[PDB]
Amino acid sequence: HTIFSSLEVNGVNQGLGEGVRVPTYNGPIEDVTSASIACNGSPNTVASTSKVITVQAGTNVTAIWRYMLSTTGDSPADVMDSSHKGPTIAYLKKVDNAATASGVGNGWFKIQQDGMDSSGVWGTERVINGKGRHSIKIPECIAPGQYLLRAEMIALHAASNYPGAQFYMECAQLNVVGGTGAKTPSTVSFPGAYSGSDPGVKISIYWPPVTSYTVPGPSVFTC
Ligand SMILES: *[C@@H]1O[C@H](CO)[C@@H](O[C@@H]2O[C@H](CO)[C@@H](O)[C@H](O)[C@H]2NC(C)=O)[C@H](O)[C@H]1NC(C)=O
Ligand SMILES: [Cu+2]
Repeated sequence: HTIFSSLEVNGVNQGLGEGVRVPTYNGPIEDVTSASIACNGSPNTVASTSKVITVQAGTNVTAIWRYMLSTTGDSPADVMDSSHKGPTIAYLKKVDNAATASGVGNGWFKIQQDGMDSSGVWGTERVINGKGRHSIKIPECIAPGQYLLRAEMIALHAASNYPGAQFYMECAQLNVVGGTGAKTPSTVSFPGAYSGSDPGVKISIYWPPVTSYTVPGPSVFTC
């Protein structure tokens, strides 16, 4: 249980729920076929926000994950339970109006992922033990304009069968300036990109112990 509840841009936190569509509750989505897998949703309640955050293409933004909306610390238990091992992932989607677009449907492309490294340490553990900071590079080569940023953590501790995997995601509202437009990504849909049979979704992480992990979704877009 965790919530991406604020974004840091050019080293400044943009505010709780400011430009990030936050749910009231910190529980996961489990149904990968639900429209809620795009930017969270039912049976949670997601707030709207009128703020659209300007970012420079080619810089990093940092998603800040916290246990609850009202959490004030940054220790491990203030981010997410240590049982919740899995990847961190981030996607962008070009939209005409980031304050109103729903996120559901086609247009997503993956820009960041951190699965399990050669030492057996998961992406979520780096966020839990790194003060909740999930750093994401906005590619320099995309078209300028309005985008949704979908940041995600997947917890796989209870994922031996499907349903089981726990998807935690929120969408931030961006205005990307300075992109060169040199490269057009191939895109996927949410729902659609993840399936309940994917090897990174239906997985027993302890028994037998996994040595490699395949992050779900498409390959990372690079310039
Ligand atoms: C910007 O975000 C990217 C991810 O989108 C970060 O790149 C990773 O950095 C770690 C080191 O901390 C490496 O182990 C990974 O190989 C990097 N991934 C990629 C795709 O390069 C990058 O560190 C971030 N930059 C800043 C300044 O925070
Ligand atoms: Cu949880």
